[PDB]
Amino acid sequence: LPDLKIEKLDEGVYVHTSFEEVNGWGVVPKHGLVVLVNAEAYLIDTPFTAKDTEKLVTWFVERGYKIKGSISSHFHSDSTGGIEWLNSRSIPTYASELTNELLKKDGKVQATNSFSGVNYWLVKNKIEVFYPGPGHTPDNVVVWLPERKILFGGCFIKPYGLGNLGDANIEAWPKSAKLLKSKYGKAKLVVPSHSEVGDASLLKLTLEQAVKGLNE
Ligand SMILES: O=C(O)/C(=N\C(=O)[C@@H](CS)CCc1ccccc1)c1ccc(Cn2cnnn2)s1
Ligand SMILES: [Zn+2]
Ligand SMILES: [Zn+2]
Repeated sequence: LPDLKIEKLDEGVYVHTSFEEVNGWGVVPKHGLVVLVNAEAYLIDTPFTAKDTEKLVTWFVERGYKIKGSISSHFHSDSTGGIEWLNSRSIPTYASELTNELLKKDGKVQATNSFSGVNYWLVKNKIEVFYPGPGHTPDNVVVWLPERKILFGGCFIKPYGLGNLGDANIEAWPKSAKLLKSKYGKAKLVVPSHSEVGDASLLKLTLEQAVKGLNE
């Protein structure tokens, strides 16, 4: 329904939000971020379509920022929908080796650059990628911004419900959420993909929801 919106969240950090009607769920927002590092912009999750990705990129370009790259938190289209367009514009794209393999298995275009491991610095000491383990999907990773203490949790952060479990790993999620909460209790802001920004308590709520889902 509403168009893509881009609003400031904190210094050098913007939240981009698109909306989608999802069968069985109603209107659902999709939040991603744009992080600025000295005159350059990094996309944390791409929008869902090539046209929303062009819009997002153009909004920062028109303000003098060069798009240095994008990182997708997991393989579903709401995080990677923009990789094809970014690659066509020769803008560096990034995703974990697991994410690219899922994209490949899925007949989707892959990120141009990959990484693996528990932690990976997209930008040394400024934009870190952390893999807590399987949860919402097998490959989901989060993005941490040290200065502002902002954690982009993506589709892993599910404080009020787990959402679509089609590619989830219900067995592993609680372990994954425990590790994530231990790691980022220091977060001032946690930005979920599908719900409002919150504080570190969202890590606890996600652990609870995951625990709850393993039972039933
Ligand atoms: O599981 C999910 O993360 C998500 N579903 C999807 O399949 C999503 C990819 S992860 C595709 C739909 C989509 C695409 C663009 C923008 C918003 C939603 C959600 C469905 C409904 C949600 C709301 N909420 C979560 N737990 N209870 N309800 S989140
Ligand atoms: Zn997903
Ligand atoms: Zn999602």
